[PDB]
Amino acid sequence: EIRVKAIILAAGLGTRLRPLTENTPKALVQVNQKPLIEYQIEFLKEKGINDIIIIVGYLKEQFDYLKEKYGVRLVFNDKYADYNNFYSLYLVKEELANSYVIDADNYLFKNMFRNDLTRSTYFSVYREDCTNEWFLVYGDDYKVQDIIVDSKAGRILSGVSFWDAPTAEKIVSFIDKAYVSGEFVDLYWDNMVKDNIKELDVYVEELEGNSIYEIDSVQDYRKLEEILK
Repeated sequence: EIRVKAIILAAGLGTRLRPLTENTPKALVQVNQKPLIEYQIEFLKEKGINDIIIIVGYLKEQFDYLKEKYGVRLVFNDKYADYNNFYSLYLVKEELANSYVIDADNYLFKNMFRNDLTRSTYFSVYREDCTNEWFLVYGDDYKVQDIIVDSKAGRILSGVSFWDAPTAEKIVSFIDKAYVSGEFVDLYWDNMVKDNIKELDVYVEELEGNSIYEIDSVQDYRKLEEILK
């Protein structure tokens, strides 16, 4: 599917961002007076990636205006509160090939996106004092050998990744299998690269520390606002 596209995961409750997400979906929380997802969508379109699919769920009606504003497609995930985000990707599994997968609760300081990527890539920032993050194990060729959870510092899965057709095909088969084997409700879509890493060819694109800014709490949000001034 040589049509580079993008999938934005914005269906979750974003409970950890309280009070920001009490009446606003996290993808629409405003930083510098602009919904977070708009910064991402604009970066994408600036690069010609105009086939954008947004997975919505919690307070989905607030996303409607984006269809006429940017030409994005919205996909409703009614299990946004029941299942983990493996299901968000399941709903658009056939769109994975040559697609970016983006977390909607990150502020991108730099435009990372390109329409000429030829291999599956994890755009990773280095972090310390980590909590519940997943890390990338790799050598000189930047090829991911494993993805682990046992660390407080390192190159983490940061919320921006790209998947080529051959890789996406393998992942869809893993997705199909998990969905029909009664072992998926609590899984993250990432479990499918992590739990089958030995069968996939994925590479790491080392990002400068301030390329992606994670908003994991209202405190993170307040600090970013101060930075954006």
